[PDB]
Formats: sequence, structure tokens, C-alpha cells
Amino acid sequence: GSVVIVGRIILSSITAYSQQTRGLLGCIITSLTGRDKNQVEGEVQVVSTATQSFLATCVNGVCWTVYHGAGSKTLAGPKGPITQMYTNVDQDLVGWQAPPGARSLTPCTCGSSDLYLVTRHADVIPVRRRGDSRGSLLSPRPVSYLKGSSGGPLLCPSGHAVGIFRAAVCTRGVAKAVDFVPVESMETTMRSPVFTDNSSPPAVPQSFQVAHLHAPTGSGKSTKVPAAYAAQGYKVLVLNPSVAATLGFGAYMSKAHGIDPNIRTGVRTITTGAPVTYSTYGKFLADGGCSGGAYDIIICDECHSTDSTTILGIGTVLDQAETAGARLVVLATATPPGSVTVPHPNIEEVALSNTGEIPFYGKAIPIEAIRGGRHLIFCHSKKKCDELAAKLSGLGINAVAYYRGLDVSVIPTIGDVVVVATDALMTGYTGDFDSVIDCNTCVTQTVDFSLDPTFTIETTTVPQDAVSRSQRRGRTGRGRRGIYRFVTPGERPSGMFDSSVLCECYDAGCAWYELTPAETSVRLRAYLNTPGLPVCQDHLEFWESVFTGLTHIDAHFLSQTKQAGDNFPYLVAYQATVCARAQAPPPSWDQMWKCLIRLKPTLHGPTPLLYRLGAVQNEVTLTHPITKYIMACMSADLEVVT
Amino acid sequence: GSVVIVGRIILSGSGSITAYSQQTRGLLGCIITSLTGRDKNQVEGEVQVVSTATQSFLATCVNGVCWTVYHGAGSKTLAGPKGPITQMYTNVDQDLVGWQAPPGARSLTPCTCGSSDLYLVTRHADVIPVRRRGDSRGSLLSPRPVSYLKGSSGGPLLCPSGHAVGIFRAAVCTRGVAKAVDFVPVESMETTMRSPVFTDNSSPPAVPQSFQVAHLHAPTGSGKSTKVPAAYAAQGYKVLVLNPSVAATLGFGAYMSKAHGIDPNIRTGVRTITTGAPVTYSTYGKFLADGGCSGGAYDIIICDECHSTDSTTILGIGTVLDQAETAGARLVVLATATPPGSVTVPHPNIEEVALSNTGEIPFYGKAIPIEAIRGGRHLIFCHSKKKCDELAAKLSGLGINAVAYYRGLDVSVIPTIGDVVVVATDALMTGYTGDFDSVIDCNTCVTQTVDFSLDPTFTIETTTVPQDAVSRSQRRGRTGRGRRGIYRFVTPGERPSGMFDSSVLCECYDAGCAWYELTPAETSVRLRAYLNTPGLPVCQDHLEFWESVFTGLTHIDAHFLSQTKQAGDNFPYLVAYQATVCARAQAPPPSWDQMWKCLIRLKPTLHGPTPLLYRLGAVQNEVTLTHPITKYIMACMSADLEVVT
Ligand SMILES: [NH3+]Cc1ccc(F)c(Oc2ccccc2)c1F
Ligand SMILES: [NH3+]Cc1ccc(F)c(Oc2ccccc2)c1F
Repeated sequence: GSVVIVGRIILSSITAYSQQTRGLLGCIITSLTGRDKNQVEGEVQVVSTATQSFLATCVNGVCWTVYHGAGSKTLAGPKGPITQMYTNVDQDLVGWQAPPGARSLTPCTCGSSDLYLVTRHADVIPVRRRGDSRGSLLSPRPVSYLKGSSGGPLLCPSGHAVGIFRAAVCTRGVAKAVDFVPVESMETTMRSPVFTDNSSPPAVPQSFQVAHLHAPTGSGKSTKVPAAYAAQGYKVLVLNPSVAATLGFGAYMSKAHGIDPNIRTGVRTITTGAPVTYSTYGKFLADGGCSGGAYDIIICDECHSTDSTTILGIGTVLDQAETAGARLVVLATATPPGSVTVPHPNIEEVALSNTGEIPFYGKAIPIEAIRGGRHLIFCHSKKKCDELAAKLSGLGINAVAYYRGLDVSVIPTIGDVVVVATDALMTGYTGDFDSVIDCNTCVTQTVDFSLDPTFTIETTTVPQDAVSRSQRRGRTGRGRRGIYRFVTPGERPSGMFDSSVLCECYDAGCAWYELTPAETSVRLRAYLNTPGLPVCQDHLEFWESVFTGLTHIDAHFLSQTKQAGDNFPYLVAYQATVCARAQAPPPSWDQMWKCLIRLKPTLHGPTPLLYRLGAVQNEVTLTHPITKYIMACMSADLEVVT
Repeated sequence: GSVVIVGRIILSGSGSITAYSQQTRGLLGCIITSLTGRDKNQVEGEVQVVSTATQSFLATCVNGVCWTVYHGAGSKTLAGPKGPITQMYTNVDQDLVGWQAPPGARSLTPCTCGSSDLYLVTRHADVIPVRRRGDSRGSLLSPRPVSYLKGSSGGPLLCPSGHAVGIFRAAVCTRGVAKAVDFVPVESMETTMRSPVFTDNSSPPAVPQSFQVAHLHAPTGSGKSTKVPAAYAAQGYKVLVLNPSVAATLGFGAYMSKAHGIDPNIRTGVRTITTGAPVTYSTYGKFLADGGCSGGAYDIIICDECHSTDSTTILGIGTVLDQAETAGARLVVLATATPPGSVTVPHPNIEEVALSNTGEIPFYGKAIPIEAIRGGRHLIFCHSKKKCDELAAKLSGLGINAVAYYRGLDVSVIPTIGDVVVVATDALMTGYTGDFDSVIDCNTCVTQTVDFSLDPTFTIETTTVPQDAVSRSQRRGRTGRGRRGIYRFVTPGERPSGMFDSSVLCECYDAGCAWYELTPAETSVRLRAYLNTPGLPVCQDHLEFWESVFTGLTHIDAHFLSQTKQAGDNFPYLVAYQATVCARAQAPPPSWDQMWKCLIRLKPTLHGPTPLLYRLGAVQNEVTLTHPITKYIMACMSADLEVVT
């Protein structure tokens, strides 16, 4: 779908009023066609996608809005879809060349500290400028009131544009300040070159530099380029999220490039003294990050990946590498932030219909599409994997399920098979397939700052983003012909991750890598501050405050949550620690809380709830001082997008 | 818009019950099929996945009828092969509607044997074991978040033979966890199949020999409040007429003496008159303040405008329904032009014209041409007072006679007589009885809804929502009275009529406590009579919950309560009660919004975090949760709460 103009805010002192120009049906047809004949007028547009409505503001002949609303989408235009002229994911800023008829605001330069924010309800809200990109509301309002207003102008009294609104700063759901993209960032973006070529490895610089390498899988980002560097006499570390891919690089390299590299993973280490080392991000973190003078070049491969080990690994590199004597860090991915899935030569893409013997996510799979050959079917949950595999096996098709917890040996690796897998496949198994069939959805975790009493981690099923779609499809068509079948043609924008992932980073720092919350913060700050990487709201101080209060955890409970391998071993174990010590029961008797089972007869009373990691069946008390501490942590400034 | 079928849930034909789904329409397809109401896709399976523009849920064909829930479908038609299919059954009280299924469509059939082992089919195609625990209730073997059940209303509960026990309508929840489920029994459906499709309630009922409650559905202007009590009086009966509005009540009284030659008793705050006549006109509030039905005083009680879901009306009607028989009445008449399930249809005196973007006057994203409102007497409905003020300000600026009216202002600021554009909120309909050359409708309304948010307790949220069919009809009814009228609108709206939020129940306990000296127990008896009486607006049954809350709210400060009563804002009891706990802890109110004005004089001595009882608006101050009343209300949140799915 395209972004589509559905109304405008007419500006006049400053006053405004709105016009709606399209209803639902109009919006939807126009999004699918990309063809908008409606005459555009004014400098502020009300825009919508399928899921969301926000604002857009024309300045210097460019219609600007936020990446978090528009992603990389085209804008429906008089002659068809308009592709973005500017995309700056770090600044949360995108722009399309303004269509004919649209007026621009003029940048504000004299620079008043009295500002006026124009919202989607056509209210004009006074704001006191506090920085380059920040202003305080004279009257604090519920954030709910500012939602849908992303992309709207902050104006000085003369009606010139200071910037566009991107986020609210909140104390317990009440917005006290606003963050905006300043016009100077728009000017810097306009002056940058549209096409910057990152497809080729950079030469080693004289002094330290961080570079980006955007190149497809099979381009030898992880083999040919490290070989070339070693041949120039450098020492090179290559980090990858997958154990299977890390181990695989070693056999390929001693064969294809005459180097027997060091290999470091949790399951297996090999030290040959060679000048190339392959390691997982997790093992790299276990080994204590950069060792002084060990490496000249560090390649962080699959740097689009937003699991917490990778982010924490990369932040460690970015924080430590210069000081450890490295001259070059290379951030490598085939799918950088803001990338979109485009046709691939090796891969025929065919929509699933309703005809076929096998139900699948509301559509169907013909038995003939998978009867012989080697096929991969991506499902969102292990439950779906188990059931679809059982169904296929019942029909005599050789089928197997793979997901977190199973050994990859369930394979086969040779011969006819249908593999039914979650995304755990990506990191567990490196092979390719004749076809990939994709449900186009993913399970994710999102934090809800629900104040009941503290926060909640919610597990939801969502539409896949463009990284997911590209990585799942990329399991077919590798140096041979392939087919990608799909349920849905969409893809969410890439390059963004939820605050829950930050929480997971602190959790893993504490649970696995012996990192203080303060140390985790230094490493994440380096990640956040480095451009060209996936982006997130800055909740570092908040999450640091939370974990900082979680002292004297019970080692035994932690070992058991770590061992059982579920998602926030430290939060889980810590809640179990305070339950045991308070001599009180867990929030429920779900599997999550099994580490308390032997104390179940001597439990009793309401649970001293710290936070919500699932359904809470038992009664709760809010009297525990850790609860009160975490409650106090909720008063921190929290960036929230509008 | 019609409801449209967008998929289906296919059940296993033998062995264990299992299921899977098939999606038959995307978004665009759904939206288009909604507009035309024309759906050529044939209807396989017995469980359909249905959608409106706003939501999706299920519908289960049993015995040639495609059944679903009123809270999902309202009174809407179902997109069909020859165009929209009108509902054949609409039972608001059971939350059950039915459309005749297209010929050839597959249909489940009823549970002949009678198992206590049940299986609920969800929109996800899961089959969830349920233990039957009554005629319309069953326990979940494995408790689940209620979020997992949403979108599943209208789906079947099956017995082991795959035969239908009933359709899912609501979950019973403890702090967001569903432990049980409510369904419409297949027996409630088989009645409706066998019974008459049409009812006529257009004539006033004959006085029966023994107590009965009857409905009168007839237009404004058929004399529901004048002609019919007069006709009853003419047959020797004593009649009490209840109405929500003082102005309407006084207006009827006066008309009766001038037209039908009776000088009736009149009972209102501003004017009370006893003549000994056999007709009496009262507001519901005065009737409540009088202490309800007095023994032997009336044969007939007309509860007029019985579609109203303000708390005074609900509590008033509930009192009549609980007391009237024992007080000797023979007949209660529940009277409205717009009963639950009603829909706006064309009116002959009224030309209805959509606003466009053409016009000098911005109006809710559209525009009003000046020429439409310069010549004559005109009524513009706005959702809020701010907007009424900003629009009047603009209109006078452009040289028009424009006045604003909303709660807090005095009527008669409206010329009589003169020649005018009045810009008003819904308060107009109870403050002023006149009609107009045209009505201009924003088609939206301010409403309050309760969120059981556990942060720490509940929240009453003020929102702006699309209007319902009662609102549309009532706003449109202010033109085309006896003559030609013009109705201009922003949207062709109508959410479904006859449902009210749990916050209104809260308001009834609040009003019992604040105005009418009703203990929560006593309020519950009256409310129970209203909910148990069919054909009235309906709500989820949270009576025990709300009773429990108010029962603990004792020793309020009488001074603060008298100030919130007088100021006329919503929830005077809960506002005064929060202020009471603040003042006694020397703590500030949650904010310094006007809601908290009773505490302004004390601001210099108020310090620290507010002991927060509940959320009635934005909370700006820091909060503490240690107050014993906070804890008591927290404990009330463990109650079983009906929540629609
Ligand atoms: N300030 C950094 C930043 C940059 C770009 C974004 F789109 C963005 O917005 C989101 C929103 C939700 C999740 C992740 C990122 C953001 F915060
Ligand atoms: N059990 C009584 C009842 C009857 C009909 C309904 F539509 C209904 O559903 C709602 C839903 C939201 C608000 C009010 C009523 C309901 F509860």
C-alpha cells in the first residue's frame, strides 16, 4: 500500500482548521492503486496507511513526515505512486517531492522560544523551546491527545517551520514535552546524496572508522572479504548471530581460501592461531568483548538483526574497538534499515489461493506443491509447526518440525522433506530449499507501561517486516531456481525494534554476561548513537533504573531459568526470588514459575507482583519494597511516539 | 453498511471436534461488499467469520437462520446474493440476532442428547473445552486472558456429537482472566423461530385487569405524553406521566390544561402544583426525590422517553418497575419513539442532505454554506461546549444571529420567535422543546466508558464517539415537525441503539448516594428491576461489582458533596469522595482540573502524593496506593465481571 492524503489542516496570530477529503473506501482504493487525482492544497496534510493516521508537512518543496508512520512507503500521486526522495531512519524522517498545488512553509531561522504545535484536530498548542529538538508543553496533556499528530509542524509565531513533531516525553501517560525533527536535520538530509554506494568493502583507514557494507547474501561479506583483508596482512574478527553459520564459515574457509580460522561458539571452540576469527556475538560477549590489540578489523555480520545478543554484541564492539586498537568496524547486512523487499532473479513468487488440500493461515497449500523435493514452511508458533507437521506426516509426506528447543538433527539434510519451522531455523540451520512457503506473520514482544502496578511484557502475533520477508524468502533461490509462496503480499517497515528488546538486553547482561546495568547502558548508548543501525526509543535510563534495583537474586532460580531457556530468565528468577523470600506464591502456576514448585505447599497469601510477564491469577500485594521501587521507576521520562 | 462474511470456520465431520479456517475476503472486498450489501460468494460451512467496518466476530447458522450477537451486528443487514438481507430476528435482551440463511447454506442443528462436556469454537479455529454449569453458563477447564476470546462472540458451543448447545456471547472475568463463558442457549433460539416476526406497539394498551408492563412505540407528535394520558383519564383512570426533562414536563402540563381540559398535578424542582386532578406530570428526578411510588395513588404510570440512558431515568424507571404493582398500579407503559434495535428510516417532512467540503464555514472536517443558515431558524448540534462557543463566535463574526446553548447556561437565550442559528450540545433536548427550519448534525457524541484498568482500580474515560440511531433520530426530530424540514449531516452514521456502558451503572449508584438517599443495596433492587424487564436499553450486569464499591465509600465530607452536587458535573459522589480522602490526608487532588475546584481554597496546605482511589481524568500529581479505601476498591476488582467478546 501507498501512504494517502485523506485531509488537510489549513493554517491562517495562529489558528487552524481541518478538512477531510477522503473516507475509508477512498483511502483503501487509493492506497492500493497509488493513484491520487485529488488536488493537493496547503502545507499540512492528514495522511493514512492501512493501520494508522498521522500528519505530513511540506517544507522547501518536500512533503516530510515520520519514518515510524510512513516507513519506506510510496505516496499516492496524480501519476501513480511517488517513491521517497529522502529516507533518514536515524532522524525518524522521510520525504517525498511535494506534489503540484502543495505549498511549503518557510524554515524558521530568527528562532523564537515561543513555539506552536499544530495537531491533527487542528488545535494549536503553545510550546516552550528547550533545545535543538525538544520543547515543553505549557499545559501537560494525556499522550492520547497527541496521538495521530506525528508529522505536524512546530511553528514560531511568524508561521515559519521549526520542525515536525515526532514523539511525546511522558511521565506516567501524561505528556510534558515534545520531541521534533528540526528543520536543520531536513536541510542536512536534503544536502546528502540520495544514492550512497555501500556495496564494496572499504579499504582499511589510517585511523579508526565505522563503515557500512550493504550487499546480498552469497556476496562473500563473511568469507571473501575477510580473506582479502587477511591477505593484506590484517587480523580480522567476524561476528555472526548463528552458531551454525559461524561453524560453517570455518569449513568453507579452509577449503575455499586456504585459511584455518579460529572458531568461537558456546558449543565448540577451535584456536589455530590464524589471523581470521569467526565468533558468535554471544560467545564474543562471554569472552569479555574486545581484547586489546587482537584485531585490526571487526566485521559485524547480519547487523540488521534485532535480537538482544546481537545488539549488545554490536554495542560492545562500537564501545570498545577503537580503544582495543582496531582501525575498522564493518557493519554488514543485506537488509539495512529502511530496505524494502524487491524482486529477485532466482525466485518466482506465487500467492497462495484457497484451493489445495492443506489449510494454511486462511489460505491453502496444494499437496502437489510439496509432495516431492525439499520445502520450507515458516509458521509463527511451534504449536502450528507441530500440528502442520503431524498433518503432513499423516498424508505420507516426509515432514518434520523445527523450532527453539529441538536439535537440528531432526533435519534430514539429504532427501525429500517438508520442514515446518519458526524463525529459529534462521539461526539453527544453514541450508536452502526448492521452495519456501511463508505465513507472513511473526510472534513478537512489546512492553506496555501499564502501571498495574508497573509494566507488562505482551507476546503478540504481528505482520512480518521487510527484513523477515527477505530473510525467509532468501532460504530459496540461492545459486539455483526457487519458488516463494505467500499468504499476504504486505510487509511492515524494517529497522525498528521495541523497548522490550532493551529490557532483554539488560536481562541478558545480568543473567549471562556479568554486566552491571550501568555497563549495559554504555554499550547500548554506543549502539543507539551509531547511525545506520536499527532504531528504538531511548529508554536506557528507565531500564537501567529498573534492573539496578534487582539485587541479591537467588542463584539457583537464575540457573534454572537460564537452563530452561525462556525469554527473560533474570526477571523471571528475580520475581521468584522475591516470592520465596516473602514466603508468598507466584503470579500463577504456569510453567514460567516451575522453579518454585517444591515450595508450593508452604506458599500462601497475595503475590508481591513486580511486573507482569503473563497472566496473573493469584491475588497481588503492592507492599514489597522492590515493587515500590519499580513503581517509582515508572515516573521517569519515557519517549513515546505519536 | 451491511455485515459481511469474510471467511469461515470448517469443523471436522467425524472423530474428535477440530477446526480450521478459510479466509474468503480481504479488506477491500469486505468494505465494498459492506456498501453494496451484495455478496455473490456462496456460503459454505456452518460457522461464518463476519465483519463490519469497525469489528469482526462470528455467526453460526442453526436451522436456516444465521445467528449472531446484537453487540456485534446491531440491526444491520447481512450482505447477500440478491442484496442486503434484513434481520428476521432481533432480540436485544438475549443479545441475539438472526438472518434467514441463503438457500443451500449449511446449518448446524441442536444438541438433542444433553452433555455437560462442551467445546467452544473460536475465530482462530481452536476448540476449547467447557464444563456446562447452568442453562447459559459454562466453566473453562483452562482459564485464559479474555483477549484470546475477543472476536469469538457468535461462535458455537458444541456437544460431543458436534451439535449446537448455543452461541458464545460473553466471558466472565476476574481481573482480565476468563474463567467462564456465557452463551445464548439453542432453546432461546428455537422459540424465536416458531414465533411471530413482527410486533405492533403503536397503540396505547388497554388497561388490563391485573398488573402488566407494556411498550408503546410511537412517534413524537402522536401525543404519547398528552393525548394518551388524557384518553386514559377520560376512562376514569389515575395516570402518572414521567419524563426526563423539566421543560417537557411543564410543557405537557400546560398543553393539557389548554387543550384537553384538565389541570394536572405538576411535580418538578422549579414548580410543584397539587390540583387533585387524576393526571400528574413529573420528572423522573422529582419522582425519585419524592421517594418513588406512593400506595394507591395511580392506576397507570407512563415512563416516557424510556430510551434515555441517563442515570436518573434508569433509576426512575427501575423504581417504577420495582414498586408499581405493590403500590396498586394496573399498568406501566414504557414509551419511546426509538426503542432498542430501532433504526433511522426516511421521514417525509425532512429532506436529508450530506455536507460536502464546499462552504464558508468549517464543520467537523466538512463545510456549511452560509446561504444554508442565513435565512431562518436553525439548529447546529456540536459534541462539546468549546466547539459550540468557537462556532457561535465565528458565525456572529460573519454577521449571523448565533447563540450557544449547553449545560450550565440558561435557555431563553434562544429567541422565541426571533430568527436564529442555535449551536448546541444534547443538553438542548432537555432544556428546550422547540423545532427548527433545518438541523445540522456533527453526528458524534461525548460519552463515558469504564475501563477496568487495575492502575490501581478503574478509570472513567471521556470519549467522542459516532452517534447511535437514538441520537440521530432525536437530533433529526428537531425539524420537519408538522411542516417541511431539512437535515444536514457530516456522516451517514448510526452505531446500534439500545446499549449503555457500565459507567452509567456507576452513575446510578453515585446518584443514589448523592441525591436520593439510597443505600447501594436499595439501588441494586431498583436497577435489578430495570435489567430484568425486557424491551429496555441493556447493559452488562455489573450490579454486584458497583454495589460493592459504593458500599465501602463511607463518611464522605457533606460539604464537598454539596459542592459537587451543586456544580452539576458527573459523578458528584466519587469526586467529593476523592476530595474527602485528599483533604483528610492533607494531600493534593490528582490534578488541578476544574473537576477538583472544591479543593482550590485549600491548595496552600495540600502536600505530597494523592491517595488515588480511581481515575476520573488525567492524573498529574504523584500517587500513593496505601490508602485503605484504595485497597478496599482494589479488593472489589476481584469480582466476576461480564465482558463482551
Ligand atoms: N528517536 C529514534 C527513532 C528513530 C526512528 C524511529 F522510527 C523511531 O520510532 C520508533 C518507534 C517505535 C519503535 C522503534 C522506533 C525512533 F524512536
Ligand atoms: N447481557 C445483556 C446484554 C444484552 C445485549 C447486549 F448487546 C449486551 O452487550 C452490551 C455490550 C456493551 C454495552 C452494553 C451491552 C448485553 F450485555
